[PDB]
Amino acid sequence: GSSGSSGKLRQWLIDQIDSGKYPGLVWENEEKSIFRIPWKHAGKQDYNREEDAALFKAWALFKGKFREGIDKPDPPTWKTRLRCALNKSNDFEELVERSQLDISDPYKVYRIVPESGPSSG
Repeated sequence: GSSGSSGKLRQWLIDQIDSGKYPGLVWENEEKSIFRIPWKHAGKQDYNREEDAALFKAWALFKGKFREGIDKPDPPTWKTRLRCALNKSNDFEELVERSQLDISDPYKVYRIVPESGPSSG
């Protein structure tokens, strides 16, 4: 809020969804507990990367320090970094059950598991 003293994904990410700045990223519910992330794969080079890494870029720049313009950017690092954290986060649940990657617009659903929440069930 005031200053990014302690960086983190749990909140950071949530902030991105609530803000609704990036497309696809929307809260399936009002409680802002469950959301959906757009999972696509172009591969092309001429295609626009900025957008593809619109959210990923922020993640890194936020957590670490990426030199924009001087240091050569690498989507792999960003995607891998986040993609990995998403799963690494034990406070996150896999809603793949509802996830739809076989439709017009593919996306992966996830549930933010709290601390005082029932691990099992």
